[PDB]
Amino acid sequence: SQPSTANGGFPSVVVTAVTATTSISPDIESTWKGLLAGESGIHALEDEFVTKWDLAVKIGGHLKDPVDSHMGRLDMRRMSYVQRMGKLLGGQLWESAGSPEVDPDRFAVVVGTGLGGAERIVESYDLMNAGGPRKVSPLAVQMIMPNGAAAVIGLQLGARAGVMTPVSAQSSGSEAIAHAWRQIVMGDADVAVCGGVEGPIEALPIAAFSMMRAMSTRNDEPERASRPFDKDRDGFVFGEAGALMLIETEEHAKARGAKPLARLLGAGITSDAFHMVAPAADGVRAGRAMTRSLELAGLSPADIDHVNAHGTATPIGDAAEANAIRVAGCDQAAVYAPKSALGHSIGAVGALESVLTVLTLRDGVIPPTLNYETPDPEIDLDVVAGEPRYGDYRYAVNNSFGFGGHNVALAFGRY
Amino acid sequence: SQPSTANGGFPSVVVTAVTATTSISPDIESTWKGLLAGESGIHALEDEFVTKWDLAVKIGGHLKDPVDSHMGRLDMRRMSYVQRMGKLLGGQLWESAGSPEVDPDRFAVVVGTGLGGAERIVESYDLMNAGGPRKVSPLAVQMIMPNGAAAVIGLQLGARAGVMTPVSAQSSGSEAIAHAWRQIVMGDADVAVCGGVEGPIEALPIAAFSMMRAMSTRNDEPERASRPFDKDRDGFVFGEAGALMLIETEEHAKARGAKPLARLLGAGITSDAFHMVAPAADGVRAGRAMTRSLELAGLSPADIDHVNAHGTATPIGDAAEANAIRVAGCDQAAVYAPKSALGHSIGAVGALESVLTVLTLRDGVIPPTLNYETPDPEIDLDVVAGEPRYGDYRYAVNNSFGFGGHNVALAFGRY
Ligand SMILES: C=C/C(C)=C/[C@@]1(C)SC(=O)C(C)=C1O
Ligand SMILES: C=C/C(C)=C/[C@@]1(C)SC(=O)C(C)=C1O
Ligand code: NA
Ligand code: NA
Repeated sequence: SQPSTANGGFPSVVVTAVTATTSISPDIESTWKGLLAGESGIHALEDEFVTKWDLAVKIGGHLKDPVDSHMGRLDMRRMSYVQRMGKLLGGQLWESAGSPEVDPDRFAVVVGTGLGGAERIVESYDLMNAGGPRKVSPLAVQMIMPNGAAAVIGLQLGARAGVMTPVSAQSSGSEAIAHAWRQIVMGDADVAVCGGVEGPIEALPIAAFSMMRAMSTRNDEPERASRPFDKDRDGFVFGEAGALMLIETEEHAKARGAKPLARLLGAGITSDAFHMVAPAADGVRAGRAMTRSLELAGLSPADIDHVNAHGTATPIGDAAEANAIRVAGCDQAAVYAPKSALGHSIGAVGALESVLTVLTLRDGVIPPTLNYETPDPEIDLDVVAGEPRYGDYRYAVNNSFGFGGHNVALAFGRY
Repeated sequence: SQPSTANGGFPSVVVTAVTATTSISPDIESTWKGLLAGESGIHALEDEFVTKWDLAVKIGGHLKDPVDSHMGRLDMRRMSYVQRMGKLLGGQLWESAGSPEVDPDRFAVVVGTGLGGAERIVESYDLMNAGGPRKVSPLAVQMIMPNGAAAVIGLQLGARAGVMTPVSAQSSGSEAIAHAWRQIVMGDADVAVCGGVEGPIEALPIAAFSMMRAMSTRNDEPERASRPFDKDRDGFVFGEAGALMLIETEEHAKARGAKPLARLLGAGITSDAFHMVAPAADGVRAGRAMTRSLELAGLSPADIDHVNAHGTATPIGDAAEANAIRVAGCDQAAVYAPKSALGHSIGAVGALESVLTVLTLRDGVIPPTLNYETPDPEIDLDVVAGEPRYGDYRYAVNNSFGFGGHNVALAFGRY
């Protein structure tokens, strides 16, 4: 008979530390309290930047605390932005975990991003066009390579049981946590730092996503712009983030006196084969990723008390996801869509929302989905709105999807 | 007991089709005959950018048959180069496999690459700089994203059991195969297209890698520049390539009448935590990735008849790998270093070399390692040289390594 977490085929895996930098706060516990108070991280983009390009999109959430304010002259010259974010969060995470001494040979790193050190691609291009190949830095390739951020974290923390970077566009941060779990349950590590990092709001990324019509243009009320599952939604809002969690076998946590925040029970990864930038409208393959996470966790759909939705606020996006949740037997769960308050951090967002899912399970509370005012009859979901929803949440699925047709679901459990 | 392939704990997985494009030939079987004939793919760079840029490196192997001679206006417009390569190889592989009707819900794609459609990053940057945000194509994000090539193949072939892109620099192509094996043995798929694709030789990649002093500058004699394990090696040579293989459960292959070319028995992924762009001299973590693939295969070091070496021809890289092979107890195996003839295709290379490992087992022969004229006194390996070696190769390990400190070993068996 097939292994599951419930039957003990797989070892039990626990979340023991979380860290995240957001548009609300650099401290995850403060982001969480803010969220519960109904605060938004979204603001007006300031301004001559927007004028310089007359961008259609004039709103987004920058990190409350900029990464580079913790970065010295050397690191600014020698790392890409995602590498600086990764190093910053990795050490904060390790601190929060009590700086444990782990066996490096059983310690893995899995961190996704959407792109990597792309700014260094354009910088190096400009440098060579102007002064030739001798103007390109010896450090360019290590800064540009998309595995750069995971590699800096593995080097910083001493991980010798594998350093991996799955790229799946907007599902990359969840997919990293899926693979870290796989790597533990398969026996290749006992402990893993996992999550996602992403670059900051910039003009060429706004222009690229804007030109697809994917983004909100409700510029007059920035906090009201990201409206997942709401009838008047008009696309996603950028909101900067990066987020990492520490996961380990329950045995490993026990031996060092770490108190678990949640259980990571299982993970499902499927694909649509439908379109490169539109999700399958039927939500069938997306719902099967949820189902697969349950099969591995040893749960039934009826066991799911909460779904932390990808919910980007695009018209077709939220609709396909509503169909996915119905397909999964999960449409009676309380649904939260965090992008309403924190916006979209692309490669980091899945990791961020995984942390949020953990805090929901830990605290028995789901924050309100902001801007949810006019129910959409094609979205027949129990969307948490108005005030937080308190409850004895025992099991939860965090969904993430990505351009390319990527579907990731993570089954978490209260500890 | 933990599962292995040998004890029936993991389902049996076979390789049923292979495809590759190479500096020697567009056809893998032709490339193979070429290698056995002692042919090199490496030539003088004739791109007028060499003098346009006065590059320190003036050698490499372009693909014998350029990808874009198979591409029409439409494909030229909507795909980045690695996407065009993937579509090309994807269709070729499927046709070679006899265009099987498989279950799309049990069919996965795992294709690695080093960077993605980075030429559309610089294109879009230039466009926006010259004409504003509206000069950025609606297609740019999906072309740029490093998961683009895997997604194109998944959409092309109809894969709905997951589409993944592991990025680990020069080991990406091997890691992709490792993860596709994991997806089948964990029960998520019964069949998978896997491998790696990479961009062509261009001025900016030469500049970046040549500023690391990583590349050979033996410009007078292109075919003699790539010298893995040789005392006179002075770095690596670019040789373009892309390569995919079809793997499926032995049961799935039997059902459709597909004759296996080899068995894929096990995969090991570890990390050095030593340096971003240099391997740990001790070869200890690299050796452990070999050992791990053996554990999972159910093999011992004595069973390993052949090692397909990453063998870049850098001074410190070959030295580190020779330590790794010894650590793994595999130093009595017959060693091939294919980059001697085919050069380095970065994100595609581990997949190409996994294909060549499969063929070694199929045909019971290892091609000669070119340029091996003065064995490095400090490296004592049985490097195959001079003429191909006909031998009873039962089992083989393919090694790949990547900037970031990534170690991937694939354990293959004769069918
Ligand atoms: C295959 C296409 C998919 C998953 C598209 C989604 C819904 S995922 C995402 O973050 C955005 C912006 C979308 O549009
Ligand atoms: C951690 C660094 C490693 C593995 C570096 C290697 C050996 S891998 C590779 O492809 C090349 C060109 C190198 O120099
Ligand atoms: Na989510
Ligand atoms: Na190899």
